[PDB]
Amino acid sequence: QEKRKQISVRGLAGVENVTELKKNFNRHLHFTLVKDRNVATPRDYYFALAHTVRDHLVGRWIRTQQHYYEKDPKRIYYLSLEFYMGRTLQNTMVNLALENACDEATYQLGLDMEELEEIEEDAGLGNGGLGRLAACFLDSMATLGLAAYGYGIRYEFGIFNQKICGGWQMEEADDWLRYGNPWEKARPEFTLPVHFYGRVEHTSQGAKWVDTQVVLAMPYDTPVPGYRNNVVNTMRLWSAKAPNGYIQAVLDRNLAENISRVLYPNDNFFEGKELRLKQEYFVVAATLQDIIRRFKSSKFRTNFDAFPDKVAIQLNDTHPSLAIPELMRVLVDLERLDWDKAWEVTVKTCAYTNHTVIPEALERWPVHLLETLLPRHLQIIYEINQRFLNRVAAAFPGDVDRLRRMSLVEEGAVKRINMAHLCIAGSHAVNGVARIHSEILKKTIFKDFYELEPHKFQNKTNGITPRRWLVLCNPGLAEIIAERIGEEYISDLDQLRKLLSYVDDEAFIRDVAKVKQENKLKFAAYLEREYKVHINPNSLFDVQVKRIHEYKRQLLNCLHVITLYNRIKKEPNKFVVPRTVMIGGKAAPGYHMAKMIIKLITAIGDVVNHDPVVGDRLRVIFLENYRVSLAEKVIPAADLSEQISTAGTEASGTGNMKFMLNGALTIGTMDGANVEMAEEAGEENFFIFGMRVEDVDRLDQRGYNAQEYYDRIPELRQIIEQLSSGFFSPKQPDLFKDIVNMLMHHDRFKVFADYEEYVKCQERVSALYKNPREWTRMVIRNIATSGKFSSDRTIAQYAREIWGVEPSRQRLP
Amino acid sequence: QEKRKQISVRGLAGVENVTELKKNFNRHLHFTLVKDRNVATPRDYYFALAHTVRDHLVGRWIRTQQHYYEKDPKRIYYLSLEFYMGRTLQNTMVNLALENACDEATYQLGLDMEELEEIEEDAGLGNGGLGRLAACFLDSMATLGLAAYGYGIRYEFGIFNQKICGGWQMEEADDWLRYGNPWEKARPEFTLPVHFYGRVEHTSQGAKWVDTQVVLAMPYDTPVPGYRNNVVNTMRLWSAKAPNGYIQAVLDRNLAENISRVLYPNDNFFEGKELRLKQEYFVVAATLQDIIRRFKSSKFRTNFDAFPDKVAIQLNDTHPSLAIPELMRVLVDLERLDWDKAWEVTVKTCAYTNHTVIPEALERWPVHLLETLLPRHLQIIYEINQRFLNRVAAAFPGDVDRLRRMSLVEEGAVKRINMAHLCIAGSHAVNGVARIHSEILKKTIFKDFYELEPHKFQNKTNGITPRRWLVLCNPGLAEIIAERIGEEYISDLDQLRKLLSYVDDEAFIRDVAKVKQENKLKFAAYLEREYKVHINPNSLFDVQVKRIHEYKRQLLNCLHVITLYNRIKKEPNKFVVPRTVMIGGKAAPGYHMAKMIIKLITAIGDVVNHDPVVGDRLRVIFLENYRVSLAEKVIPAADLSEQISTAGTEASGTGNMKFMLNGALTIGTMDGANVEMAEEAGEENFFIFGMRVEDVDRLDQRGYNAQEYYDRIPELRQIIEQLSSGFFSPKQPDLFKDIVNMLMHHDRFKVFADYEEYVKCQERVSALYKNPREWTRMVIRNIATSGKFSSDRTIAQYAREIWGVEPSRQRLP
Ligand SMILES: O=C1NC(=O)[C@@]2(N1)O[C@H](CO)[C@@H](O)[C@H](O)[C@H]2O
Ligand SMILES: O=C1NC(=O)[C@@]2(N1)O[C@H](CO)[C@@H](O)[C@H](O)[C@H]2O
Repeated sequence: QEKRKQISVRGLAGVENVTELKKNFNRHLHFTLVKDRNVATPRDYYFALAHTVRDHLVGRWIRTQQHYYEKDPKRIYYLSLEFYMGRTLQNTMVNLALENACDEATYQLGLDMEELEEIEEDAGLGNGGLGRLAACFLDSMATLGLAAYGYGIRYEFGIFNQKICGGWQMEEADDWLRYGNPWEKARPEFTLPVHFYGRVEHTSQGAKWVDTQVVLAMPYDTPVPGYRNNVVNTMRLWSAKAPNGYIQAVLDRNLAENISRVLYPNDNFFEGKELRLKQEYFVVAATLQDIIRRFKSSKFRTNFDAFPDKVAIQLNDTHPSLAIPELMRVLVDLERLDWDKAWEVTVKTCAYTNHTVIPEALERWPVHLLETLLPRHLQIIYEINQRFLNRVAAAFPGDVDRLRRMSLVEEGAVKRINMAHLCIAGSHAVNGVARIHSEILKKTIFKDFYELEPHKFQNKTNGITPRRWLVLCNPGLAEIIAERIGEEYISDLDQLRKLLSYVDDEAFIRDVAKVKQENKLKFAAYLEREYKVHINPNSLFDVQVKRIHEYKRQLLNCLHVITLYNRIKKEPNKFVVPRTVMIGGKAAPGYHMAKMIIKLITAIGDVVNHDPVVGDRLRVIFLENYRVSLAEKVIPAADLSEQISTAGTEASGTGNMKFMLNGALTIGTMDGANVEMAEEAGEENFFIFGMRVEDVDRLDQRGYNAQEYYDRIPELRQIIEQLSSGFFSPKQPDLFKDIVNMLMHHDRFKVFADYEEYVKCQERVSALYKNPREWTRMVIRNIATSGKFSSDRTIAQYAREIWGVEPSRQRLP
Repeated sequence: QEKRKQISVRGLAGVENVTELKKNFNRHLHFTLVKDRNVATPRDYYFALAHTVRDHLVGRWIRTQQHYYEKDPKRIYYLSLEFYMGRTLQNTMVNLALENACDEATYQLGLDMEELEEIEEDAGLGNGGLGRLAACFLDSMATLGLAAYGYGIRYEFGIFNQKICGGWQMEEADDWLRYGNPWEKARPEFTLPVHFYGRVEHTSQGAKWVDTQVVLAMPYDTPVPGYRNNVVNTMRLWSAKAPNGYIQAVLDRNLAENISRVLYPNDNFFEGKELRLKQEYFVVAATLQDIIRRFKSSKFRTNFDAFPDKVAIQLNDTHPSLAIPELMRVLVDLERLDWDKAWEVTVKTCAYTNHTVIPEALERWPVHLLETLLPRHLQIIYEINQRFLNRVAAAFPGDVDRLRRMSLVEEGAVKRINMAHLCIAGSHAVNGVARIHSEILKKTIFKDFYELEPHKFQNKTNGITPRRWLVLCNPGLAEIIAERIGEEYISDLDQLRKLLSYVDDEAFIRDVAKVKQENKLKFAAYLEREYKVHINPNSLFDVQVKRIHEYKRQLLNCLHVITLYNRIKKEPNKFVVPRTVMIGGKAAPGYHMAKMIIKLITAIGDVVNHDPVVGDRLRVIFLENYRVSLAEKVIPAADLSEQISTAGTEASGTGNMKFMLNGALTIGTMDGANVEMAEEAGEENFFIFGMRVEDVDRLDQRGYNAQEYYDRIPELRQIIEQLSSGFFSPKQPDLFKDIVNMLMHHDRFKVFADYEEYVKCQERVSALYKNPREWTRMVIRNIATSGKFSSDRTIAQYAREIWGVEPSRQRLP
């Protein structure tokens, strides 16, 4: 209670507030939960607290939304098929300044608030970085006072819960709604219809989309609180409902209700299932009906010319790209605008954000599927394509191959629509998510488009919210910073640059170190308690946590780990800096190599963790079920952050920024936002290694030959021979033959090309770690220059450079 | 507001209570609903009222349940696959004495409480009489202070909503949960597992049921308030949940969740679907786990001998009959009791109520299905059968045909288990639901069983609650009665016999008549408003409302209606008492003849209602979507109650009692509880006609020949010739050929045999109706002798004669 008390960033425990909070906790326990103190469990107490905390959002939510309707500012509609929100109780209390008051109120009731917070399920409606970016963006938009609306789908099952059984991943449905969600509000009264299939009738009123099947879209609205500004915006997620022999017809309502059943668990990989396309159109269609209704009730041919002055649609990836043709369908077929005026409006309303580089991560839907499911949309896409290729032909006359490359329609045995090209043609702005990625979009990936319309192309380096990713998850660090520079940095993170004044301050050096040690102790206690794994608290915590994907190269980290193990065995008496290497992350079901990688991590640990010569000098653990609530516990405890993707493959990364803000040093390639992070802190304060993008390209030009590296590096050959001969799988000697085959003959990500410099860089890490004072001084140089990586900076640049609206920190009454 | 005010039976509007109710309405509107007075609709105001009213049930619910756990009285478990509860807001306010206070509170807020009550959806978890009996029984059990628990299944879809399209029934899913159910409380924490399929392993610990598939049973608990006694019991309904490639496995969770999806819409007809058997075992299995847990936490080999002293299981029909073998399975396989002691306990715990006569309404499950789905239960049933047939053989030595007739196992191409015989063997009491039906169970249907164990056989004449079926639905009548004899009759209905003192009281005669006229005006306004049908308010309202079934003979009512029409056309100048004949009721989907009957009613109206000679002297309407909330509006408005089943087919009826309590006179056969109703009022005050059961049997003995009636009755022949030649279906002349064929050659219910006496009796009705004073005096003789038909009388006799517990009207603090 004592540290919680002491933490001034957690606010005040005013005596009347504490009294009111207690009263309301007991009121909810009785009237809402219908429980009594003799039978109540810790889960019942968590719900009573959550309902109490929620009541504090209500007046601000109704007043904020009423303010927008009165004032009529331009509205921002952020459309996304993922929102990885995490848990909400602590975030709500931080943003409303209720944390110490609730801590005191619950303490007076005989309860431990932190134990109650652990009952909450993450809302895990996203796969990883992109879903988590959308959640940091809704927080930043509310903190910056924008009239912003996140729109998505309410999946009944989010990303699966990962169990590890016999060292392998197993997927279990994440039934996050089992005990209810006290944060959302069902809005059945605002249910709207969404159409599928059918056919187009061309008459004298234009086209008519008829004979469709209807699925209803019921919205659930969740409040999104800004940081101490009394703004509460809304996330509206749509849930699928069947329209309004006999038994079997009732049971068959499940087919339409299956649209919102489960998140597709792919990360940087397009799976073209019809059910996903349905999910996409379902979000787009219901969402554009709200946009159009709100526009018509706003101010006021008069109306649609001003539509782009009052609406921005922000497409998160191409997942909601059908908003481009759906808006044209509504404006032309239903509102009766002429095509040209409708297209003018559509392009000024929409903007697209791209988050990938790999060709197989782009959405390319078969024309036959679009024809069957959304026949009027395919007509509209072909017309969009003919007018855009007419502009290409007039700008670059006679360049026939440019027409083929830029077309929305891709040739082949199955013709497809390239949804990225559709977004570029229909948006006034296109952006990537880190300077290197935005630049490669202009130079290579979409170079023809950039040449046609260079003003469309922008950069918006990603960021993370310093509320969840510093005040909530690492209050100790938040408090020692506040002790020196006040609290303003929480909503103005560039003020962390003031911490460079303390690089030679003995107390500050002391306290940064003390906070990291406390977080390592809290993490080790969580691991012993919840998963019964024991880790050495006096070891360097070396952490690689992110989805499992060949491009992120968890395998390169495996090679390093086995190198440390083999070096210890060769020279057992030689001192080495003790390490706890932790790797965690989910594999898409169906991505075989990623599943084998998880099994290799566990298998390495099975040998390494039981070798008496190694003892506690080296431990390798796989962290099960990596997810936002676990990132909040392990990132603050980390010493080394592994950001080792092959140069050119991580479009930005965001876990890299989380670690930098939480006092870890980074070992990484010049990839994604790592380049900007190293620029901000100074490259001498980062452990950059390996090929740069120019090097990777040179290797591709002459041909990547993994055998050359195997032949020239004895230590590498040793590990490959261990893997192949069954040293890490004695009961099934050929278990890892597929990983070896890939590494030796088909590695698109050049794991062996960075092995030598990776292992050398790791040694430099270890050498600095032996000097605690200078390790900590380099940490202070990182925390103090992490300010650019606030999502408030990123959202302020979307507002000013894309949406045309000015962000504000002015408090609402 | 004025009559509402004046109605003293509606309680007091205390000034502080009105103030508190208003405060709490606004609090719920803001914090619970997240609405504000500018956007709030009548639906939002209904929910704010419902949440306010619900808060008044909470303390009594927690205190009542705590009282049982402390005091440890014998607990009554009433198991039923149907609970036709209807709407709850008004019932809750009546039982808690909040009706005038809420009426005043809402009136001060500018709202009309009666309009808000109309927003509520009936909870229509039952088909008709049997489901509605279970709901009147839960009310009576709470009013009599019993520690009773109703246990059922929470169907997502209850009985379908009936639309009439082109004069035919159409079924629509009744999505009663769309806007939520504010009355229930989800209890996910108390979810339990239910097993299916698998196989039995016989070991040295006895049998072991292994390799099963699990479906979870999540309970939802709904409060059940007694009448002004502060008792609030619980209805617990179980909801199916799946246990704890990849996408398809998540979607396939729907298969297990389909167990609680929809009510089978059959009335007096067994459909042997596997999914229904699953529904049955799901209720039984989860329910017996609660019973056993509660017993073990109660008092205290010691334990199970006292099990029948602390538990009663009441089986509503054979639908939960699997409780007999499930209890033996739990006691023998899991608790390790020996078979004999377990059977002793099981028979003293269980009791069965039978509600049907027709052979096809009895449950007979294929042994192959039971073998596949519930292999240990089939083993147990065969053992139960062998020991029971050993008792039969020792009691009646050498009677081999008795063994075949009484066996639980029925022979044939498909062998089946007769669930009624299983209940009789495993229960200490068996009862029918009206004296004539209980007697036929002993004399014919289960005569061998009665001869073996005569002490098991009982009678429990059905009843209805006078709360919903008099105070709620007909406050005007409730008030004129209270004016004379106080309010005690509401929970002691035999006090209505005091009203026989007023058969010659001019004011009372005047006011009974005035109340009926007001109800007819309210009903006619509802019909004009909601369905846009116009009825003549100065006509005799002749009402037949009940499920559509050949045995209930809506067709006999059709023949009468056409007879009136044909008699008018023959002698147009002759005065006749104007009538509005209304028939309503649902047909099971799939029951062809019942669907054709609905179409014949509409078709008759299509001719009759547009004939200028008839004008407003005769109108015939089909009332769409007959359901508990509609019965509460039309029964109080009725003048004549049609209860015309063939003698011997309606086991009791309950709509007959509703009409008697609400001031209608009855035209009926000596069938079911009609016989007891006529006994109570005096046969001179009832319009009894037709064959008695002895007559029906004599006709069966010589052979029913419908042609004889056609040949001897000119007026009947005329109608049959109209039907056959297309007079009621000119565009499709042969439309009713199937109804004619059945009537003429395959009528199991002898419609033509009662035609002549039915039409004569109807004329006697009409003659009395021409003398308003003497019609009303005969109504007073009916209302005043309706007291035996209170469900409190019926439940007091179950408590004393079957459950061994004493009912009480003592108030809880
Ligand atoms: O498909 C993707 N999943 C991601 O996490 C991703 N693209 O988007 C993120 C948010 O822009 C990026 O930071 C990450 O580099 C990229 O892989
Ligand atoms: O299967 C049935 N449905 C009914 O309504 C029924 N049996 O049960 C009721 C309740 O006991 C009876 O009143 C009714 O006569 C009988 O048909």
